Amino acid sequence: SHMAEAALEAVRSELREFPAAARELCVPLAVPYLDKPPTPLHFYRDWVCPNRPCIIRNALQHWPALQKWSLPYFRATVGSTEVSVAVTPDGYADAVRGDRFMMPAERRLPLSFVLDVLEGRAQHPGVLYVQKQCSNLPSELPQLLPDLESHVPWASEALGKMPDAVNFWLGEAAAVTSLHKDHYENLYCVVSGEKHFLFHPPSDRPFIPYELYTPATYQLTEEGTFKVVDEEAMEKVPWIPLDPLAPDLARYPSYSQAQALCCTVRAGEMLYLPALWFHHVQQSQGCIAVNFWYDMEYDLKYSYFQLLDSLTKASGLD
Amino acid sequence: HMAEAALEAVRSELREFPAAARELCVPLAVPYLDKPPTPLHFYRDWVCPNRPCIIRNALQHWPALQKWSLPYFRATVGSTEVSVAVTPDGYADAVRGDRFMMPAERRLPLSFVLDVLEGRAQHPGVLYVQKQCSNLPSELPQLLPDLESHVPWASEALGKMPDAVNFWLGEAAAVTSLHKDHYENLYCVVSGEKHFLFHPPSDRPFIPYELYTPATYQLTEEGTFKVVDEEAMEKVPWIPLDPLAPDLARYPSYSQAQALCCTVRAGEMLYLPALWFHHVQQSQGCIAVNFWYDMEYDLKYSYFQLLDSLTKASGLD
Ligand SMILES: O=C(O)CCC(=O)C(=O)O
Ligand SMILES: O=C(O)CCC(=O)C(=O)O
Ligand SMILES: [Mn+2]
Ligand SMILES: [Mn+2]
Repeated sequence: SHMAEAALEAVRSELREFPAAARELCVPLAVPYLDKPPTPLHFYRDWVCPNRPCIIRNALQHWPALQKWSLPYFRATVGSTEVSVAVTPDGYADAVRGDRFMMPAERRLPLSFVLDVLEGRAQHPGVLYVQKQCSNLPSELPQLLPDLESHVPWASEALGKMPDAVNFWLGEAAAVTSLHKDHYENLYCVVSGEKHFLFHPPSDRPFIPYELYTPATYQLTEEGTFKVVDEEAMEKVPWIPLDPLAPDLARYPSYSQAQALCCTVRAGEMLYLPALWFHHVQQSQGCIAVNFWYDMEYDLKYSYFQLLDSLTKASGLD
Repeated sequence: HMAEAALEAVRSELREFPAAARELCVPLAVPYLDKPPTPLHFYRDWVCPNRPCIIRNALQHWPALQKWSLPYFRATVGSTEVSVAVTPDGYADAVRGDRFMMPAERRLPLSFVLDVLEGRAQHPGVLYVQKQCSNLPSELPQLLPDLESHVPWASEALGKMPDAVNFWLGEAAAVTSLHKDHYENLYCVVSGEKHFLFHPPSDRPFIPYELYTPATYQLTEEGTFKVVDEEAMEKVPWIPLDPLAPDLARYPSYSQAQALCCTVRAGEMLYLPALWFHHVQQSQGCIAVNFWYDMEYDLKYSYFQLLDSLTKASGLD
């Protein structure tokens, strides 16, 4: 029917207009800074409920980590501790490589070897990143807990809950985190160096491509090479093929209608990365960071994003 | 071919969304709070999730709660002239036949309104003090010292003072038809009771809307009502359906919506969240006050706009 076709083009048109309408109301042109930690209520009303990012300054002054932490300090304090290390040939763990979703090779290594690689004292095949997540800071590096807080009190009070995980990040500058989103409210604390975040708001979903990929894992051979081993037990994983830094607009032309939001988080600063926001992460050499993950609330904003996601696919936009 | 399959997929998702959203975000019964919440709790537990609740013991400081009554009004502000909505049948701002009917507005001394409520005097049609536009401070200023000009914990939570404070005093036949407001509403019943039927905003795909030419009631000298079309008025979208007696032959999809009902009693305060569809019935001479805070125009608002546009665009409305 011709009337049916007109209704579908009106739907597709509304979906395509939504990211611009939403960003005009809800999304800042630049990530704003706070000069000091907000009150819990201010945090909930100004940032959490509206689901929008900010960087908080002067929130890590109680952390001994801010003065002490460095690669030599780590060597002295936890250098012999065994940690899960992610390894990839090119620095892209959990990323689309060709026709597969590639997961990294996980290797258990003393932290001193990571420090050696980062300081150029040693050579290793590929790119190293201590990225395990899964609350790896209390689990693998408990000796470091005295150097920081077990949670961000004003944020825990605001969200009415405690952190579900506290993660330690340490990697080469070549280790890049490709575009993805999380089901968590994220307080990302850069202790040393700098992180470069590229964001897309949830409302850009109509212009963010997703594809289904066979999952596979890198395997490091004794000869210093990387094998691709398929994960037969996993179902195909949906992932964003697109590289926000050099997007393949010939394949995904509609991505040009998305709009990226960029910011840099420096030592001493805390990024609030709101739940469901797409993000892509780069780092300076041996950047040290800690992030607190608080579980998001499964509320109206979550239901709406599920609708937006489903409609993006049902309508043919993705 | 492909277009018809993509459209029914889209339509199916829109039809499935009200159940998914309510099963996750909408209570089966309006919850009660034993006492006023803290601002943070109010915002986190009710405002941000866009969830209604009834607060008990929130007006016990109000002198109005011990003093207000029709006889107290008679003695205190009886001679005061107030704006009164008059309709033949008690449905102001409602779809009647093929028109959106606006009430006849009359300036009457409160005494007379009180006589009508008490059966002392008769009057054609149905009266309702329902001007809104912050009519309490505007028309009954003498009553202000009997209550707070705002709800402090709610103003702190929302970071702003109320945009309006309204006084409500009507007959039992004066019914408010289904509609939604872009305000956070703290609705306070001082005397009598109010019966609220709700639909959450996510029921929009199943709530019918139509465009109506607007008209107004004129009370004749003969004691009857005429309809005067508002020729210089753009048409007004409104919900043709009575949620309590829905016309399921005309709007069958409305059976897929799910209403949520509650009663608010003297001394109780209802938080009616922004964009929630509500229909209101009252007891004869019910006395109520409500505080309107403009809503925040954030992601939740943008999502509802998209849901609203897609409902029309897909042909579900
Ligand atoms: O720091 C990174 O490389 C990625 C961080 C991230 O994605 C997260 O904290 O959710
Ligand atoms: O009390 C009534 O009759 C209607 C109340 C209402 O619609 C409101 O307070 O927004
Ligand atoms: Mn992440
Ligand atoms: Mn209303």
